[PDB]
Amino acid sequence: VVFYVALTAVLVAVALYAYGLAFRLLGASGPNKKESRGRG
Repeated sequence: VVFYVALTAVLVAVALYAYGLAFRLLGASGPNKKESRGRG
């Protein structure tokens, strides 16, 4: 573990936006209004 310091900075915490469509479980304070897609 590194307490995600690189992910939060050089990847701008993008895991939040991924969870906000790959999981979208809760929405009181975060992204929850999209779902997964594909072409194959």
